[PDB]
Order: sequence, then C-alpha cells, then structure tokens
Amino acid sequence: TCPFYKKIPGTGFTVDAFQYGVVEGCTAYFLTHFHSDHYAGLSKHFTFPVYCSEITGNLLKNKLHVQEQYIHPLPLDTECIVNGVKVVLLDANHCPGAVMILFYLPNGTVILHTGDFRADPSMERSLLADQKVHMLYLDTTYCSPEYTFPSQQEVIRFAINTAFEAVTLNPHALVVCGTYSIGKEKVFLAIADVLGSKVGMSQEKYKTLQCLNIPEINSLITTDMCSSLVHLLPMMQINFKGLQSHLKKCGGKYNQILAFRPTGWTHSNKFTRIADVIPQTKGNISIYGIPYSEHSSYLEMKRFVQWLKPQKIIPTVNVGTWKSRSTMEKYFREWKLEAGY
Ligand code: NI
Repeated sequence: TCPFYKKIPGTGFTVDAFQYGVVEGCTAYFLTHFHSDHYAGLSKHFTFPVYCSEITGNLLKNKLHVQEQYIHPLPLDTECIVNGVKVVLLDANHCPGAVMILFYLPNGTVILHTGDFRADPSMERSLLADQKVHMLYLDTTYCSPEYTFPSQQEVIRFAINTAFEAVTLNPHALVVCGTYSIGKEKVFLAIADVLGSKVGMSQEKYKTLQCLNIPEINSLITTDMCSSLVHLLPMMQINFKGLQSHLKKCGGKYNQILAFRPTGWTHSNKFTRIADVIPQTKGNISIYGIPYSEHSSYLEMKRFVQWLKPQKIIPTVNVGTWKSRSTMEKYFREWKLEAGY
C-alpha cells in the first residue's frame, strides 16, 4: 500500500506514487523526476492528472506514451495553484527536469519535498529564503558521515584531462561511457567537446536526450557510431568482456578503449583523493570508476538542513530498516542541537 512518506497531509496529493494503483483520496499525482523507481507504474493507460516539470512532461509523452491531456507541466520558480493549493517547483540539482516541490497548505503550514537532490548553497537564494518551512521530506540517500565526494567540477576536470591525454598519445583509442538512466550528461558531453567529436549512441538513448532542452544538443550527439570516437553504452556492458566485444564491432578503426563508469559513491573515497584515482586494466582496455554524484554528500545535506531549520524531517530514502531509520534520527538531533533550532 502507499507509504505515509509519499502523501502530503491536508491535501489530496501524492509524490512519486504511481505503483500502488488508485490511491484513495488522491486528486493530483506529482512526479519529481524521470527515474524508474519514481515513475514506476506510469503508462499510456494512466488517466489522472500528473504534475511535473516541462522536461519530465516531454519524457512522459515521448518515452512512456502518456496522453497529453493528463500531463500538466509547470514552470519553475513560479507560484501556481493546483486544486486550490499554492505550489512552487524549484530546481533540485539532480538529473535534467528534476524538481523540489513547495506546498503552501491552507492552514498555514509550509512543506518542502526535495524529491531526489544534490544540496547546494545556491538554493539558500531561491524562493526558499522568503518564508519558513515547517516540514521537510528529505532525500537521505547518503545520510552518514562516510559519504564524502568531490565537486562535480573537480570530477569533470579529471575526466576531460584523462581523456584528452589518452587520445592525444594514441589517436586510435576509443572512449566509452556507461549510462542506465537520464543524468550525468556532463561526463560524456565534456569529454566529446575536448576531443572535437559528437557522442554516438543507440536510437533509444538519442530519443531520450532529445527530450531534455539541452542547448545546441543537435551539435553534440549522434546515432552514427562510425563518425564518433566517444560511444555511450549500457552500464551493464562496462566490463572487460563487454568492451572487448564492442571493440570487435568497430572493424579495426580502434586499438585501445578508455572507459568511464560514473558510479555514485565507492569506498575508494574514504581514503583516495580524485587526483589519486587509477583504472582497472586488462590488455588494451582500461576502466575508470569516477565519483560523479547527483545526490547530496553528508556535509552538503547537513548544511542545507541547518540553514533551513525545519520543525520536522521525514526521510524518503533508506526507510526500510530500523537501524537505518535510528541512525538518521540521531544525525537529525545532532544537527538541531549544534545549530540551536
Ligand atoms: Ni533519482
């Protein structure tokens, strides 16, 4: 049945709640972003109103075939009224089209649902600055102090410099990048830009990217693999067997592969700096795991919450075990006592 942490009290609303059938008393279904664990259940047969960003609504129409009459896109940073309740969508710094949602309840309670987010100091200057938030539905993916990672900028600098060195040393090397959802487009687009190449990919993946309002995208991507020296493949194929196989398909155009797997966190991070990352190598194939995250580190999450000073926190991630739930509640109490709210 629909868990309580997907329901917004005092409304008829649910968030990311498409896999439970008809939720009793739900008049509007919000969708924070187009990742499968969140849209699970949507299809061309859905007949209730879906509220989301413009980019999410492009993906609903083109990839899942949801009928246009039930898609309600909203502009960001704009006060809108939905079934009698004021709401605002804010950029979540997650994947393309991902939002956080501010609800202004009729009794005067203000609720923020972060969906999935990577907290940033820039959020402290959005419309969140303008009023008090009473309850926070929080993306707690990495809510423990072991989760540190570098900035997205430092990670992209490493990837660009690695790729450019490799291909300048060997003009017959191929660069491969893995993907299994939207997000992390900067990785492959930044590497193709430094090499003077388009990124080549499957028809399905090109279709997905053409939904994302990225500027000048027709200049950066292609379905012609032959004209490209940066290839995108399914994440599953980023292993020695998969890459050896792919290399055979390129008909002797290339004699080396340099491959990137943008993982979330990996315990090489507790010790190793970004400067110090090394690949796994077999023969003429090397694979780099790079810590490009689209979720908050522990420290970023802690700063956002200590700035916002919510009266109540409801975690949305890692809620299935008692030990996880107890640990999270302990950090929330620490943060509150350190900051004095
Ligand atoms: Ni997500």
